[PDB]
Amino acid sequence: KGKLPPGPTPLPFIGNYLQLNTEQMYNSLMKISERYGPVFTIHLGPRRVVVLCGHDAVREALVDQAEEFSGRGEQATFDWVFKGYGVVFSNGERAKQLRRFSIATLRDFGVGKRGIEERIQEEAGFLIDALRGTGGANIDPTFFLSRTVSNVISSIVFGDRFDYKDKEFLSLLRMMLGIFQFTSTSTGQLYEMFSSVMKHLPGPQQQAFQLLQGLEDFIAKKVEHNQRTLDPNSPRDFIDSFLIRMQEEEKNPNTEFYLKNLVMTTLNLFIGGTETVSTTLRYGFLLLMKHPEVEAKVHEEIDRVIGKNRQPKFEDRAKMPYMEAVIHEIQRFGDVIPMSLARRVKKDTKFRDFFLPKGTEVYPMLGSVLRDPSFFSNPQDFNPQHFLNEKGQFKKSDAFVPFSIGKRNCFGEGLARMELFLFFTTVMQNFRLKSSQSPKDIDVSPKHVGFATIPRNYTMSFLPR
Ligand code: HEM
Ligand SMILES: NCc1ccc(-c2cccnc2)o1
Repeated sequence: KGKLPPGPTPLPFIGNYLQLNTEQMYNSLMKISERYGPVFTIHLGPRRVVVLCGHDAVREALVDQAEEFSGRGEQATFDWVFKGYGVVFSNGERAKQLRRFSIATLRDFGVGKRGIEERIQEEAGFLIDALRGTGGANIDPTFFLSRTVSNVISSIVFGDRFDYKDKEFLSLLRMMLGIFQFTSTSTGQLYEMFSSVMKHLPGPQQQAFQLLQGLEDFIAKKVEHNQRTLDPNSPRDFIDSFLIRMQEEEKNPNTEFYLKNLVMTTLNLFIGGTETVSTTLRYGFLLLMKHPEVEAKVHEEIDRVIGKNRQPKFEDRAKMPYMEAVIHEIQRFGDVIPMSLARRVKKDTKFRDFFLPKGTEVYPMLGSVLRDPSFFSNPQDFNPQHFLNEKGQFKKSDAFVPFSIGKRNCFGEGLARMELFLFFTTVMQNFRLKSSQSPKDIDVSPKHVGFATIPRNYTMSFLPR
């Protein structure tokens, strides 16, 4: 046809705003999908976006035409501070350069090796101590979990972990939680459409920018310190490595290795490597309390395979199919980044029967793939069986795409999975979960859903076993 995917007729500037509920972007788009198809065009304010719903559409584009869909789209709130710099929100040469270096440097500091595994085990140990410190009292787990998670990636980029009593550390975690919630509210999704006006208007978006600026200032501060103490022969962390590469590229006019890309890339890892996993853990514990039978089987498998003495190690996952199914189901049900991070066609593209002009933005609806009724029998329920065969053995699914897929997929996936398995397992090994209310009354529906899926606030107690 040579034409863009079908979709509701947009109005000047506001686009399809009148046919969308900013507080429920996902449901609005899915409803529109019922009449236009799994592949349609939507106008988020002036942003023309091609929406991909369901496993087939998403995989066909991001994997089968991986290079064509390898461009990075926008996320207005984050672009406020990033401005196209850094590894995540960058495109072309800058993205290729920063991503290759980041993956390599991450591996140099233990990611994927025994080095980081030991780091996660030790930090898991610190979480256990902290949980024991609550004396079984009812608590908000939120920051107990984010502190532990953040310390893993923090060890890599800053060279050392934060003290759990570090007030400034708590401030930063609050900033990350704040930005994740904002981008998932009605105002945050409205911002994605009308940032051209809103970035200049009073409102919640301004407070959001301040949280981001607070994070950037902290990073800039850390970089400055490392600069005034850098050992070119012995890098201490991710920042040092980049600083070294920068020195080596000082004679290259068009190098991508300069201060701003260092600050933004480090900020990317600090935020991206913290809040995502933290959120998953938080939702996970809530779901396990909502389903005692699942916790029971988890404990059964842990006691048998690992016991009550030694610390869980990453290799234990191979001998624990149920736990593997449980973590997968948590990520599937959790649907933490419901619409992924926007992609964009790098050149004129022919997708299925449509035409996508170069630069077109793309919304891979990851949540629609994680609940694709063709891949999971009861997508709306939380059931580990979704990842298990009759034999109780772990069964993979092509529809398991919480980290997205393709050329700009999450390269933090390996670390994330090691953290999820080690933290979930070490916690369940040591504690029994006690909810504030009867299971049947626990609400596992999300508090907010926009850029991310945010679970409702809750308290709980960790009872030693
Ligand atoms: C449960 C945890 C996590 C989830 C659900 C998650 C999810 C995602 C998603 C959906 C994307 C976009 C993929 C795409 O464009 O196709 C992504 C990007 C990215 N993630 Fe994660 N992530 C997680 C953890 C991590 C961790 C631990 C790190 C940091 C070490 C990290 C770093 C990144 C980076 C740097 C990108 C941008 C990649 C690029 O543009 O080339 N993520 N993540
Ligand atoms: N790891 C995926 C993910 C979710 C949100 C973000 C993020 C947000 C702000 C800056 N850099 C990365 O990254």
